[PDB]
Amino acid sequence: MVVAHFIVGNTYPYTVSNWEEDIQDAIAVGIDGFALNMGSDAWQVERIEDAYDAAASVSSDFKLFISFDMSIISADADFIEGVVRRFADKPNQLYYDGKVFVSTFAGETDTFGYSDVSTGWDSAVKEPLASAGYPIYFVPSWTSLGQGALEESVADGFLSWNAWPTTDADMNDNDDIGYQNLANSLGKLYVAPVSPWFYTHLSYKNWAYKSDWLIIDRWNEMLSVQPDMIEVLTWNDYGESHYIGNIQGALPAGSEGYVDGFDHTAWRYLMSPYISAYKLGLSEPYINFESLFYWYRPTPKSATATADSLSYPSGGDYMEDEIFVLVYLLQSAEVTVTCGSTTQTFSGVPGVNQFTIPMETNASPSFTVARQGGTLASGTGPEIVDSLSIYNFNAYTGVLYF
Repeated sequence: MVVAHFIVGNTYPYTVSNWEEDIQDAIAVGIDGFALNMGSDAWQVERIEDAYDAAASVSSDFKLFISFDMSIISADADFIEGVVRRFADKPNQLYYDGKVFVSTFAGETDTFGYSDVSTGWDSAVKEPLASAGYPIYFVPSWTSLGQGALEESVADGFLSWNAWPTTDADMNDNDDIGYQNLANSLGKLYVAPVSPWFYTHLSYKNWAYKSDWLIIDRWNEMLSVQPDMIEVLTWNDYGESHYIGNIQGALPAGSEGYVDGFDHTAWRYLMSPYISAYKLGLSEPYINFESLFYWYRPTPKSATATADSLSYPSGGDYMEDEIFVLVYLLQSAEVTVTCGSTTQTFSGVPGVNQFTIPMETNASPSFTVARQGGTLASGTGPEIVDSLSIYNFNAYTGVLYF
């Protein structure tokens, strides 16, 4: 199964029709469900009610479950138990092994007054739910514990949050292999995270992670690791720039400058052959359609923001001043990428193709695919500029189907 992490905190304006659009968009690329990551605001429970009704209207197969964001919610066992029971009987609730699937972000230091985290989660949350007839399959994201997370007796599985390179290096999957190995020997579930990007630029968090080809490197790792389950980070965390859904709902204060106009449609559509291959157990993506995808940052990484109340983001120098072009082909084709005076024509071959050209500012990149001299696809991305009012290491993306 492949689900996407969903920020319920961004849904204050949502109606059911907003939920239906997200769920349709997720299904269209092969995503099976949403982890509904919720905070403490009472209106979030009402929006989650709408999420389950929307799921029922769209597809009986689409799965939903609660992720308690314990970085926001206090260790309130009554609240947690009550939310699990409120949605456990909905038709689209995800079950595993006959038990209610329940996840978290964090919570590894919450003991609910008990001597340790497993005694606390078990005595305050797990056993009360079991006694009421709702035993849960508890899959917290407790990455600060490392391999200790899977060793916690209260955990039935473990969702890692280690989705990004934290240095100048490419991503690697050593941790995923270790976690899946330990899940295998302990009889537990490992959920691996998959994220296309990272940029956050707010008064309380401000950094980038080396992204660039990350979405392809990570999906290649997933096809090799073959984790039990995958959670995509994220459908809609606008504040950290790894959203792959359509921008709707509410943007976190301070993020609008680097989110508005930065459509990430390409990042969800490009995942479909990798999701298919993951489900089929294949070592390479299952390519049965053709498409060009592109993405790039809006400025050179060295640009000095002209009116930013925040400082330059740590990690901004890690990325490359390049335009990224991904082409899925069933037959050979000629791919031309132009940005101002910078141009290159590439020989695309069947399968996955990865091309780059250097950024050039004050120009709008153009992309063409041709075959037997005839144009199959042509499009233009947003203009790259020398600087913006704020530091912006989010990416524009685009799709050209053909």
